[PDB]
Amino acid sequence: MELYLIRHGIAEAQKDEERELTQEGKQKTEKVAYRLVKLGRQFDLIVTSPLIRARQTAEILLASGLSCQLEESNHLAPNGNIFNWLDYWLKPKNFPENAQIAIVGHEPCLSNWTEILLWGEAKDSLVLKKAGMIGLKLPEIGSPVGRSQMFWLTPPRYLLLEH
Amino acid sequence: MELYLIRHGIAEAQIKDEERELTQEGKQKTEKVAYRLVKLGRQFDLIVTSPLIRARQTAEILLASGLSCQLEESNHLAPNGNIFNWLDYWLKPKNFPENAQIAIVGHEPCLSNWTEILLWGEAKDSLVLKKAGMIGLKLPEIGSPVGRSQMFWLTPPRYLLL
Ligand SMILES: [Cl-]
Ligand SMILES: [Cl-]
Repeated sequence: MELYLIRHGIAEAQKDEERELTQEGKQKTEKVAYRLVKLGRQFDLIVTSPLIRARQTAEILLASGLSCQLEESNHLAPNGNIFNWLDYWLKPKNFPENAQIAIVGHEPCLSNWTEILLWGEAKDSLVLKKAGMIGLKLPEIGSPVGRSQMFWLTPPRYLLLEH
Repeated sequence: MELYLIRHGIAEAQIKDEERELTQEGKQKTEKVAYRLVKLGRQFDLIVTSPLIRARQTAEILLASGLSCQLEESNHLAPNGNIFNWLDYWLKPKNFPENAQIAIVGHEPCLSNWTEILLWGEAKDSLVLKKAGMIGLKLPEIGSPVGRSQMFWLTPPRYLLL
């Protein structure tokens, strides 16, 4: 199956859990969603961290038509952990091989979860910008830990018509 | 500095496989990518390619697109080269500025594994790099880049289109 990891868009400065997306944050995120739809991308489901920042990013993705289903999961919060998400969320879901799922979260959570899925442990070697995305292919059978593959990693700027 | 690893474009199917050249669609696709890279304001101080025809033809298309003015080639980028010799006898010597942006045109799994070595210190075979696909890395201006670099971009040709 395909897992897409999207970092929330630019939010206001300084609880931080309530910081909302700023004007440029919404604009940039909208541009990303538009380009994705233009490319013909779609997600069966979008799962988001409960923090406002993420939820608002997820809403923009939905409004663009990228998906029609939304779910919030505490696993995606800054204090969540991939192992519980894998065993108590992903595995039970029993998604088909052709599934395309997007998760909207935070750093360094997303990059680390990615390194764990690719390498087997966090390494902090990936640069994931706000409204940026990572595309991974996870195995159907067995744990995806250290057995996944990355086919996409991009910041918002490289999704624009010119830069 | 920044490192841009580009796998060669589509070539003929399996004479000597080292002489296999790009296909009509391979040249086209690569041109689209090059032109796209231009619009994305991408500039390369130098384009270093593998001696094999597949790579060189892909590197020439990138050079022609105006992506760069210099085109050099090293055997280290050949299917049988090793990252460590390339780093000591090519990269280190060049002594590029911390603001340099170099493009490398090579083959798989060399490019993907070299990236993994630079990011994690060892190859893992976890990255998918398509032909004419590209990977963007950031190397620290201090110390060895082995297991100390950062990746900020990885995309296949299809996601580069509008
Ligand atoms: Cl960006
Ligand atoms: Cl492609």
